[PDB]
Amino acid sequence: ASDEPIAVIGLSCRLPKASGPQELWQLLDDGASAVTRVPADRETARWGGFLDRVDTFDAGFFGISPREAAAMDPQQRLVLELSWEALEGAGLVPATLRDTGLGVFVGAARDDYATLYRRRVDHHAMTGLHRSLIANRISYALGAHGPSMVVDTGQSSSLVAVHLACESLRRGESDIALAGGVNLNIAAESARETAAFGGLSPDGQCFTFDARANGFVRGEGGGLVVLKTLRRALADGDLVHGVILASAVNNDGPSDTLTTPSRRAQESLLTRVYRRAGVTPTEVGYVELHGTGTKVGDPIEAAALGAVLGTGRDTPLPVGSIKTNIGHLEGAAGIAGLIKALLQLRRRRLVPSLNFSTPNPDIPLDALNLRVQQESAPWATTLVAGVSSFGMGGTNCHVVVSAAPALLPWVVSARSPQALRDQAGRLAAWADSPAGREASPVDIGWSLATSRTHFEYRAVVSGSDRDELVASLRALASGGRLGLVFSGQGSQRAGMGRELYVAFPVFAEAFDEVCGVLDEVMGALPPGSLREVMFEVSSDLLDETGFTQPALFAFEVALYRLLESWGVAGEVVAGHSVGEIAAVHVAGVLSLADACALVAARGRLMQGLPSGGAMVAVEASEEEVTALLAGREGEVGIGAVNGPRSVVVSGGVAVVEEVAAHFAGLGRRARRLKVSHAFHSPLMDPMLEDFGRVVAGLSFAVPELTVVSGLTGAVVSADELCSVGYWVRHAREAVRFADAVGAMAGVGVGRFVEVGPGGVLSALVRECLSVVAAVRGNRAEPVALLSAVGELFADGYPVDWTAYFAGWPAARVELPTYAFQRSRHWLE
Amino acid sequence: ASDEPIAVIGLSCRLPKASGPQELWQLLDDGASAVTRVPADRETARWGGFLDRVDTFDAGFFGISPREAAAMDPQQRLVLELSWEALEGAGLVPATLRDTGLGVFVGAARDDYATLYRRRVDHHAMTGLHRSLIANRISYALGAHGPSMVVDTGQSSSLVAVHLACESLRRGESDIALAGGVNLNIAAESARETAAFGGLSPDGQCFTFDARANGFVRGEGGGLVVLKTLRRALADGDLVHGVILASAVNNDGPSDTLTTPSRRAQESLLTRVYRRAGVTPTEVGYVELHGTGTKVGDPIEAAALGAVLGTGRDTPLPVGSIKTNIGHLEGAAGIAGLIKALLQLRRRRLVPSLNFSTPNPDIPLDALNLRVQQESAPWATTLVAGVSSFGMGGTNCHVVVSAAPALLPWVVSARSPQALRDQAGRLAAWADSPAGREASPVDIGWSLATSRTHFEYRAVVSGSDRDELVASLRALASGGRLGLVFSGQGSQRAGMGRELYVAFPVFAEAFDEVCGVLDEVMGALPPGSLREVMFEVSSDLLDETGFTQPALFAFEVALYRLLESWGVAGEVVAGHSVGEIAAVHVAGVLSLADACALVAARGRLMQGLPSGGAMVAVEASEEEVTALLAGREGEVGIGAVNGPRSVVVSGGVAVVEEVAAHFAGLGRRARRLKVSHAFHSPLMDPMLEDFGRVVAGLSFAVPELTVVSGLTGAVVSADELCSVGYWVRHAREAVRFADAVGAMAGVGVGRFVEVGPGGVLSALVRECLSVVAAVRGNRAEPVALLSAVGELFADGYPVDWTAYFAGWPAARVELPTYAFQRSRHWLE
Repeated sequence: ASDEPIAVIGLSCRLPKASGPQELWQLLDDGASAVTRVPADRETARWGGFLDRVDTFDAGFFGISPREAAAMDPQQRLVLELSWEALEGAGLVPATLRDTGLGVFVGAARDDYATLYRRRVDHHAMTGLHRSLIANRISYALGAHGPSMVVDTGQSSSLVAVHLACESLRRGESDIALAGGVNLNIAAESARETAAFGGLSPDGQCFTFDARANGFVRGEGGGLVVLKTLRRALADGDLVHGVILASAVNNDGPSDTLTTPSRRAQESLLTRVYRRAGVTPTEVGYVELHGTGTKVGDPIEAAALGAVLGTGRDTPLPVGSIKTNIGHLEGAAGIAGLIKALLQLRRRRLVPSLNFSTPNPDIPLDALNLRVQQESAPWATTLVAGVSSFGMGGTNCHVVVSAAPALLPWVVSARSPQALRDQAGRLAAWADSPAGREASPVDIGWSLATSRTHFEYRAVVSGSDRDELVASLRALASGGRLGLVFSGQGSQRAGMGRELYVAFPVFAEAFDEVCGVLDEVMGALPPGSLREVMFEVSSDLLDETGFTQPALFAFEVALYRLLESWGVAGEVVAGHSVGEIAAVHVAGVLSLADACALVAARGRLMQGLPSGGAMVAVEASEEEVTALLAGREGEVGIGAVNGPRSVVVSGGVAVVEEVAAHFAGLGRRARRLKVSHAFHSPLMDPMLEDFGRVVAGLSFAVPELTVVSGLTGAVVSADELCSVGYWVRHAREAVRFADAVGAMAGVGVGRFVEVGPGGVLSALVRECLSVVAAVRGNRAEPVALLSAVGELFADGYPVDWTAYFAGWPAARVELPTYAFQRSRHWLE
Repeated sequence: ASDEPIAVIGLSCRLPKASGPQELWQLLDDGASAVTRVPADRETARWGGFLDRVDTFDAGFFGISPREAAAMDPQQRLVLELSWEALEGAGLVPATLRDTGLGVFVGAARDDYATLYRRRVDHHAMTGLHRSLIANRISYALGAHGPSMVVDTGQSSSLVAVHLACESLRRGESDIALAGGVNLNIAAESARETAAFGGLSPDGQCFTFDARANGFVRGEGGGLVVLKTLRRALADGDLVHGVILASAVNNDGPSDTLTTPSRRAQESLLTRVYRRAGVTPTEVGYVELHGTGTKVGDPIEAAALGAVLGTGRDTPLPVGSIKTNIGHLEGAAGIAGLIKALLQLRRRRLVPSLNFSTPNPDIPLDALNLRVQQESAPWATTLVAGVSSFGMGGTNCHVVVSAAPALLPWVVSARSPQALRDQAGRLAAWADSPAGREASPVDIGWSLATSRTHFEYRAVVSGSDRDELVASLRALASGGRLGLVFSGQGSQRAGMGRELYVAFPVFAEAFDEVCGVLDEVMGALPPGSLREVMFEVSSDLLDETGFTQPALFAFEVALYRLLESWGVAGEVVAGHSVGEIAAVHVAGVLSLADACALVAARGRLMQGLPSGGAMVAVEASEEEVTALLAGREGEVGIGAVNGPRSVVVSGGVAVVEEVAAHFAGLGRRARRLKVSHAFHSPLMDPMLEDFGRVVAGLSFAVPELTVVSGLTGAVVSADELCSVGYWVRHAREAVRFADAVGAMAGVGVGRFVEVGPGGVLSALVRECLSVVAAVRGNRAEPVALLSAVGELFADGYPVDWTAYFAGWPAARVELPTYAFQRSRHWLE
């Protein structure tokens, strides 16, 4: 190939009875005609290919007032919609193209709306009726800096637009390009001008190469193609719908009449563009004709293909013309013909050219070695197609296109609750649709995660198969700094992490590393596999603190590593009791070794204390509980200040029963806690000095995150945090959690996540004040976690869904485009 | 320079009070404003730059009916006129561009005429009101095959058109390009649309960079530039008006408003285009601004030039804006700005930007290092200029242009007598105009000869200086096969060829070669310099036949060589008597040597016969003169049958006097001839056998032309012509000239030229039947010859005027363009 071959990496279209590429394929393949009588709500030649309507547009989506929309050429409105759908089809998040060198090249040859406006003024009319802004408005909305132009070569406009885009890319003038065109038939005045010229079929059909050939039927619509160099496309890993090998445009020069096509100039166009691509008559599998069904122009076009691609070829060359389905879109005829060729190439199947029974007797199909495609066959030999588009004033263009070289979240977003619903519904319908079933739920989720703008109204549906996800969608259609609070003793439960281990590799890997180290530590000095204890439902070994502490630590670090791989990075950490060890380790204060030595030792040295220890949860202020226990310091103290009217009293089972009795006796909530010992009381004084010696043998570094102390109730700095005195005091004195929450809020935490099992700490954070428990109870752990990271994402946290799918080998696949909230905008 | 630098090899423009490049220079240099109130014959913002009119066009010139012209956008009409004037300005004969790859690229952003037509239908409206044909109609009229497109980028359209043309040329897509644009303000409806947007100055002036800046005043017009690669231009030897080093177009991307310009995107456009050209802030001598005189847009444009070309520069950068003279041409603003820059570059002088007194207080001219040109200075240091053009919808374009690296005939032609007059007058006025006086009469003639279509109504004016030629013009404003007949004895006159020898080198050179050989031949066997005898007025030596024959031969061959160098190539030749020797020699039958031996011998061998010989011209039929002389064969015969009632009787002076007496006695014309002897009579029998021996020693080849015999009266073939018998018989028997003329006509001669002095033979050709005597009498030989080759050219002979000027070192120079016969064409 002479010059950089160019990649079609996406496309959009509104055409008669074909609102998008999928519908277009349906129509062509079914051999269906979208030509109808003029709809009654249009004005009046009594036949045409019309859009279901041209009056509706989501002005708000594109930051346009209802008055500006009303003054705006529906062509300008449609090409905005097509621009957005072209980029989404290609998988490019349009915000990533802001301030880049994206080119916009549009064929537009008709200003009907300007005709209506002027046959009957505010500041809006200038921009709304000026043709230049069919391209310029796309460029302004995407903030693109590439060249932005409208080209008028009559009925060849939209393919010349593609050419200028290919050349722009080849020269490095633009790095990506939107190219195509638009033609909306909305004024009678333009219908009468083409009628009086004599060119319209009285039957309202393009009898392309058929002998009934007597003129064209009008059509309306628009198309765009997303263009990158083939090089840049492959490199960036883009879906390649086909590749433009060569484009050319010439003019008839000295035609018989100004408006007669010249066989000579067509041959010259064809000889050049194919030679430039290096494609012999035999390598071309199909040609998408101009084929308007005119008496003069059909034979001349047949002739020209017969001279250049007829001679030098065994089999006849299949030809056809989308004008037989949707009519002559004029300015946007060429991009119509190209988008068909592209669908044929991706599907690897041909489709009928309608209105063909008896060949034109001025077109020897046998001699010229052309047969008209009349059947929806498959396409034999890669595959290569030519597209022709000719303007009445002589300027001809041809393009040569080749074929290309456990629990899942689906994320959906929109600019509006009503859009989010419509968005959710459109994905559900498509997921169940055949075309949606040629894509895996894995590929779909990854594509939703990486290839779609995250608009300000967002939902995550979860599910294990297509049916569960679709059902979740149908149901849907009906910040600050991120703070982590690490769960302590009480938050533990039999099974802890089994469901997460089977589900997420990243949890499993880290849970192995943490258990491997702990099995060695506890194997040496036991209170030998921590994993078996944790994952077994038939075991109460966890309620014993020499297992409880290491278990909470193992679950919490594995969980934190899973959250971290999802881009849920804590900026501030705190922990209730043993919670603090996980918090401190993931803040990088202790190596895994030292962390495991520390938590195991703590667990064991406390385990080997006698019974006679108890704790009770009490609905009472710190001030009340100080008054009640003052003088009993040696037997009992405050174990935790968890809320402003929530403290845990800890010590002698005797004196703890008494305190439970008192507060119950005052008609207050008093819940006896299931613990082996009186944690954070004088009963811990025996193991302290032994604990001090273990922490003395550990290396404490400065943390990578802000740590808030459960001892201090405040941001704790490294000099204090990296001392032996701190950790012994931590083991002994009251967990000032409620104060820790205030200190976190004080420092700018706006979102709180409980890292650990259940929601004990999440409740206490609610009491003190966006709070989410990473793994709430009475549901599968994967469910309750995805649910939790789902709220974070909806609340506005930038969860990295891309990195949820590094596990699977997920591939980008095409999706439904944005569900525009269209409303009527028009003159009066 | 990065890519092929591009040569501006010509240009045209209609602008307010500037009907062409010369008038435009007048206006800018005089610091004059063409802004006026809306002319009364237009409709209604009450201010603008308007053309004297938009309603007049030479439809016939371009093969368009008055009804098609009436349906045609004046924009389509004006760009046709500009296309033709652009090519003529460049010196290209438009017929030479037929079937070539000439590109047409036009900025057009307004369809006013389509607005008028539709606010009030035949087949003509479609093509007449469709914008595409602003370009396509140029392509159809010139029969060009290059890409042909209209581009709409709003107020940057016409400069983007230039860009796309430069890129087209660089890629080899086109080999020459017409680029520019057009904007005609003819509907009130478009005036109201821009008015309501708020952008128009209430004073009707662009106060460009001045503090009165309050909006733009509208303008109308069009411009084109002729573009070749610099390589191809120099090679083909084309007038180079300037060279585009680099062009660029980008878009604002995310501007404040859709219609706010971005300083950023302007800087990026400027940094790129100059870097691509390699031109530092200091090498740019002048910048032609967009400079619309808007409050928002002036500072932003100033700013952008100050960042890229301000910093890195000693002297302030001169800026200006043609919008201060003619208003904002919008679509055609850019080609207006470029054509100014080009004139500044060729003239090597700057011109004022009008409407500047007090700098805008948002434009620090000192800081940005920009001064506004307010004076018509000269341009110091080659010279390099930038042009900016910005569209309201963001698409900006900039172009970097550098300065370039005795008797005469003036030929004039037109499609009409009335055009030929108008054409002749326009060249006269221009010849006397200062601009015409910077070109020599030599350069002018050569340019008229080589750089202008030869239309079907043609005149040649002759003269020795500018005054004589201009006078000839003012006076003007108030075929078949070509046959040559070579003069014989009688046609000779004292001075023969002196006037032609001094005038035309090609005559002189050949007359030397022929005289050199003859001086040797006659020097040996004299009857010694033939030139002295011929050129002397005080000599009757020529009336003696040993000089008469060689003299006629010398003059005739020199003359034939002069005619031949002018592309006046005989296809058929005949000669009266000695005439035949010249005819036969130039037909290549005899070498110069053998021809000179033959004619000298003939002259001498006849000279040495006695007196007693006479000839008389007689008004009588051959039949009458046969009856009168029958029986007197030995004393007298017919010397010539010259017409049907014109014979020459030859023999004894006695019997010749008798015959003169008889016919005079019958009241008939009888003119006694001045000859030494009775040529073509029995008195020649003595020298015959001696003549036969001379011709026997000569080499006769087959002729390169058809020869018709004065002996035979018929086409003579080589076997007869290349025999000794023929030439002796030729010396003896009657010159059957009248029959020779019939045989020439019979074989398809439609134009007859007497090669020799006077018009004796031309009269006899008139008698027998387009007849012209190459050198008629009683006038300077150069005059009577140029006069003669003038008629041939006017009658339709393809005289090679180019080859009249090989003598001088003539250079192509710019000329007035075609004097269009404009008439009113409009709707009702």
